Amino acid sequence: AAIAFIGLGQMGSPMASNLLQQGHQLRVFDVNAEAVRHLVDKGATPAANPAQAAKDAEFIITMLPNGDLVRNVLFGENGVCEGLSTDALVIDMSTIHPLQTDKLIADMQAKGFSMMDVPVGRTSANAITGTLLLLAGGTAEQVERATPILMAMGSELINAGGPGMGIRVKLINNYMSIALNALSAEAAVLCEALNLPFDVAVKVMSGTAAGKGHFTTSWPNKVLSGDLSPAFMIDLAHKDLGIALDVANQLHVPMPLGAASREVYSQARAAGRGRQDWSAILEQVRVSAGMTAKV
Amino acid sequence: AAIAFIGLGQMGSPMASNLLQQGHQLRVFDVNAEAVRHLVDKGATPAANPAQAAKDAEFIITMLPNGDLVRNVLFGENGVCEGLSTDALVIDMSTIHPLQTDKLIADMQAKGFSMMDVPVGRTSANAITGTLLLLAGGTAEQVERATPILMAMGSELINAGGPGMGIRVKLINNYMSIALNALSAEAAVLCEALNLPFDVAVKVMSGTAAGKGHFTTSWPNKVLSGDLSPAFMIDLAHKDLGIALDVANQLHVPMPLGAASREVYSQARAAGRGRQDWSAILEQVRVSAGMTAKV
Amino acid sequence: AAIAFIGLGQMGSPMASNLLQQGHQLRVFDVNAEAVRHLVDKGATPAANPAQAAKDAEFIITMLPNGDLVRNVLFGENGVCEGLSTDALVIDMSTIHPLQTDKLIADMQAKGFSMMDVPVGRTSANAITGTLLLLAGGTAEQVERATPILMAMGSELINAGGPGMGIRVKLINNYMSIALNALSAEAAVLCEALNLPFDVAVKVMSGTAAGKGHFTTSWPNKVLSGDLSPAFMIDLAHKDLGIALDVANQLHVPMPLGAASREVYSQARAAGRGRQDWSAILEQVRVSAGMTAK
Amino acid sequence: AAIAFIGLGQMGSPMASNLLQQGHQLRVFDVNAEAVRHLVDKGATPAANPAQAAKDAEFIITMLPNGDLVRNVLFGENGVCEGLSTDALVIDMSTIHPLQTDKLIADMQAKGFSMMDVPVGRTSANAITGTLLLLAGGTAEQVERATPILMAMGSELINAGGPGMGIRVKLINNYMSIALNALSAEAAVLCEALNLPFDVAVKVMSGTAAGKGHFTTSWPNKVLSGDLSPAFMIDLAHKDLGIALDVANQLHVPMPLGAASREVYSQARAAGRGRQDWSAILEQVRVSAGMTAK
Ligand SMILES: NC(=O)c1ccc[n+]([C@@H]2O[C@H](COP(=O)([O-])OP(=O)(O)OC[C@H]3O[C@@H](n4cnc5c(N)ncnc54)[C@H](O)[C@@H]3O)[C@@H](O)[C@H]2O)c1
Ligand SMILES: NC(=O)c1ccc[n+]([C@@H]2O[C@H](COP(=O)([O-])OP(=O)(O)OC[C@H]3O[C@@H](n4cnc5c(N)ncnc54)[C@H](O)[C@@H]3O)[C@@H](O)[C@H]2O)c1
Ligand SMILES: NC(=O)c1ccc[n+]([C@@H]2O[C@H](COP(=O)([O-])OP(=O)(O)OC[C@H]3O[C@@H](n4cnc5c(N)ncnc54)[C@H](O)[C@@H]3O)[C@@H](O)[C@H]2O)c1
Ligand SMILES: NC(=O)c1ccc[n+]([C@@H]2O[C@H](COP(=O)([O-])OP(=O)(O)OC[C@H]3O[C@@H](n4cnc5c(N)ncnc54)[C@H](O)[C@@H]3O)[C@@H](O)[C@H]2O)c1
Repeated sequence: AAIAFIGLGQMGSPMASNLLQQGHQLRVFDVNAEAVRHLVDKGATPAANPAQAAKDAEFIITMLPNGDLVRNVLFGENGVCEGLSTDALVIDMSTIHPLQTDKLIADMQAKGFSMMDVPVGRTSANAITGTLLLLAGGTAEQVERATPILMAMGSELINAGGPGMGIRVKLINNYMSIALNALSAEAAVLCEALNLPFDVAVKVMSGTAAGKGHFTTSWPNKVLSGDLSPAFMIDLAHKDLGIALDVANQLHVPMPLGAASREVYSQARAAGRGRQDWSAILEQVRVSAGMTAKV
Repeated sequence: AAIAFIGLGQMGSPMASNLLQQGHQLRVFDVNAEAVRHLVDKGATPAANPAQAAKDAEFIITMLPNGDLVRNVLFGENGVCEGLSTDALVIDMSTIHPLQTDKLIADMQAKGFSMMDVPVGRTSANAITGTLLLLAGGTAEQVERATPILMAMGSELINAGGPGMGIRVKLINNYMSIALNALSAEAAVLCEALNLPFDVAVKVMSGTAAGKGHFTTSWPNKVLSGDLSPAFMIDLAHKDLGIALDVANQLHVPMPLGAASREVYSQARAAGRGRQDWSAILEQVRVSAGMTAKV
Repeated sequence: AAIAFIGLGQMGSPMASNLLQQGHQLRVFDVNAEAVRHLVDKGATPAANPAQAAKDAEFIITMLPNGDLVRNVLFGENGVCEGLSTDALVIDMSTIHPLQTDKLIADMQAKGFSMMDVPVGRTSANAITGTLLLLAGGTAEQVERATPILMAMGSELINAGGPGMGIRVKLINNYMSIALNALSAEAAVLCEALNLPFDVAVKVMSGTAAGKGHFTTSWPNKVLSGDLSPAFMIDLAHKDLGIALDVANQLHVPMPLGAASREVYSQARAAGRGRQDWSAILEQVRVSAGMTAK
Repeated sequence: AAIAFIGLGQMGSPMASNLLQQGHQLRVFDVNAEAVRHLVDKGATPAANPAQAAKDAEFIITMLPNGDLVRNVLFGENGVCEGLSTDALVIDMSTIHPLQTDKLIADMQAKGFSMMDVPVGRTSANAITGTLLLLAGGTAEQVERATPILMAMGSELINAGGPGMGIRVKLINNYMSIALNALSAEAAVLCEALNLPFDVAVKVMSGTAAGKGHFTTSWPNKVLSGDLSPAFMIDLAHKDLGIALDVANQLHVPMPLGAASREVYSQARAAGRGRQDWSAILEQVRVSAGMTAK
């Protein structure tokens, strides 16, 4: 296929290189002339600006640091829009703010142009080998059309279920993993302060929600089924967390996420949830966010 | 075997019931006379106090709400110690402060008495069916001796590797799972506020550290191998967490654990770890706890 | 008066010394024999245990690290209760858990003994000079009776208004000041990271709730009067706190209290309080604590 | 003087009204035509856009919700820069990100234009009466030049000491007061849950760092003098904060700022500061922010 690729950085350059290896014709643009020359050496055609890159391209891929730069590349001076066909598909593979994604897609649709969000998971090492995780936003039609192109850059495609849903599922995944790392560290350092070998804690946690998560263990048959009858009461969870913070404070292991979590359980007790299943914390957070109670 | 059981509550009563079902002779005590009578009706003998329960018992099991009550039952007026044989073994199956466990074991040893910590995982439904997770503290000799008794009450025994290591691994496991529930709720409510179906997020998270945990994914080949070369840089993790909190604050989804987690990443940046792997957060927390850097 | 003093530490020793200086007869006990000897040299009588110290004393003062030790000294082996007259008054000047204070007072009353809570503010340098802040719990009768004794050890007495109210107001004051220190540090370090001289910030904050507090500025005529019509809207407070956290995160100034505070304002916005006065955060916290909205 | 005023909202409209009352000639712009009409009725000249407002103005005032809108009004389509004289002075009175202020000032200087930051303290009622607190950033020359104009809108001018220092001191002040409100609420609700009348707590706190602040009480003679010898040891502060959180958790009073504060004191203990004065928390936060220890 005829592809424009705009943004030839640590991720963009290996992604564009993989597309060339699968026999696509690339017109490439980057403000860094050296990044263009390295792709021309691999078989790309250089463009002077995004509009030139987009002329007669079927797919236009952006891989840029932020939503302001995506907006400039699409709508700015000699932007993609000036060279773009109504039949072409823009694929933004950038990780940007989800509401910026929505406004870019809407602003494109208003001019008769098609744009989808396919941000990626995993590292620049995965970008090189073509083993990225593709979190495919866009319509069902756009995902079907883009799939052959996307599978040149990644090894696994998740259909996120609509325009702007790729950037949203990347955000939820990364929020959870990045914050989980900080909590994981508190548990591991408290373990070391107690002179418990870490392997013993990992062995036990691998068989509980501690190591498997709540999403598929504690939650499905309780809160997610509308049943808050207790397996593990909020009062007992609150008590055990109190003991963990008493130990941490005695042993000078700072546990900011633990301390914050206990005040969430305290709010749940204040709201009358003490004798509910611990999965009711999901309902407490939904109500705290101004959502309508489901149970 | 001849067994004393002290504490016949939601967990203690079914645990004692399972020991009777396997043919042991139980002498039972609880301050709630009705809980005694329910076990006497199943073939237990009554005791008027802990000292009477312990007289001629080989194993003495306590299942009590907190370490002050365990101490009172062992050392208080008409306590276990007054009726206890030096050949007998005390098994505290309570979830109590682990340094209280250490002091109880030491105080017992000073009087010539043997005590081990075997707290349990899983809930009262599992107590009824005899399918508790047994987190066995104590010496190798104590665990070997107790095992036949313990397997009446639980279906799986983990040898925690020493005196006080059962209560330690119970605390680390529960700390992690209890706090993880609050973080899990933030991610799920932010997902709902973004109009992304939860099952799509769970499908993505099931393949990453978000759903599998860091302990066995991100950590083993990086921080735990002494390698902090970046797969996912702390600077990029910190940036993505900032976007997640910007979105949450726009959508009024309160995320106290996420907010606290970003200030931990900010401290890591301040400490010069921005270009290190995100698994370096473990080292940041260790150094924050006054421990010597390993990397 | 005849006084027993149990606990002769950094605070207890100078407090007992001031009572001797005002002409009281003290019987003193501490598990640290050297602390007893220092007071005996100043004219105290040594006692071998709390019961001996209490024998024929009119006032019994405890100044101890925690409520378990106060309980042991009153009710334990050779405890005060074994030497205590029903006409005597026990004064716990310790900072302990307020519900432990309530139970000690009740347990003493059950045995026919009178006990009050009079913890103190200010530090060991004030204990030496007799310039402590006296936070007097107890009945009006107990405060009247104790006052002449207490004014040997402190320069200002606040009548906290009942049994257990002294330890309650000590806890609220210390909670606020101890946590406020951590927040103050975040503001000061963000100030330094921005290259703004601290003196300029303190000059501005001295004229606003930042340096004067909300209790007597923002709150009285708004939330405390039942009026949540906005002077400074929660939405604008939330926005400005977002900017502060953006700056802190760009400059790697860790601000855990600020970060936590923004999620409280976020909860207030979710509850529909965005266009209310910022003093409505008090009502948000009351509702979050399961109290009936005012 | 000839003044352009862009942003005629809750603050901007009364500020522009006070400039008209003091005899200035105003050219006004707001995207809300009704807000323009209210000022035109008081004698302002309407402008169709920021460039038109700025034409022949000596002073150009912006009072806008955020730094993106300030940038759009100055540099965007029909922006101030298109109508601006190199002899004119731009005054941003908005509360925006201070590093955005620095970049706006620098971007203006690059085009030969002069810009200063003068955000305001106090509320819309003060904007109406002309009694705002003026937090004047800019060079000494710019503050001197702007002062006569500024004193039409505010009653008190603080010279913050340089370009970008007005927005920095506004941000430190608001950060502190906004976060302090949430901590104040936790102390007040714990007070209610303990059945202690709030006025008794306020009376005690008004005499301590709890109600007076640490900046001018605890800090000057200790950390700010390089003296960390203890008046109130970090270990004792950490212990008392533990008791307050135990009580709050027993009484289901959520205290997220208190909880976060205890983990900062815990970090201080881990770093070897347990036996230092509580004012050493400032040094702990500085070191946590990657600053060189004092
Ligand atoms: N780096 C990772 O480990 C990783 C992992 C997964 C996803 N991501 C996402 O990938 C992106 C990071 O991209 P990267 O690492 O290639 O960044 P990079 O900074 O290395 O490359 C960005 C490129 O864009 C170019 N560019 C900037 N403005 C431009 C413009 N107006 N027109 C044309 N080119 C322009 C730059 O010259 C540069 O070559 C983010 O969106 C990030 O979240 C990163
Ligand atoms: N319930 C759960 O889901 C669960 C799960 C795992 C572990 N645990 C642990 O089990 C313990 C609590 O057990 P439970 O759930 O049966 O509690 P419970 O409150 O249902 O029962 C506690 C029993 O102890 C008795 N008791 C209290 N003081 C006593 C005394 N001085 N002497 C004798 N008896 C006394 C009470 O009367 C009561 O029958 C805790 O340590 C808890 O952490 C509970
Ligand atoms: N130190 C301060 O800055 C300060 C300020 C206000 C209030 N307080 C409160 O004062 C109380 C005591 O304070 P401190 O600074 O004097 O403590 P400290 O530890 O210096 O003194 C306590 C004394 O009690 C003695 N003691 C311990 N157990 C005893 C027992 N069973 N019988 C007799 N004596 C016993 C110890 O030997 C010691 O001398 C605490 O509640 C503390 O919070 C202290
Ligand atoms: N309201 C307060 O209590 C208070 C206190 C002190 C400081 N401030 C600061 O005052 C500033 C403005 O606040 P306000 O309360 O007057 O806000 P406001 O929302 O009431 O007014 C903003 C005005 O700007 C106008 N505007 C928006 N975009 C524009 C554009 N491109 N060109 C021209 N006009 C435009 C809007 O129509 C509106 O009239 C903010 O930075 C705020 O932080 C407010």
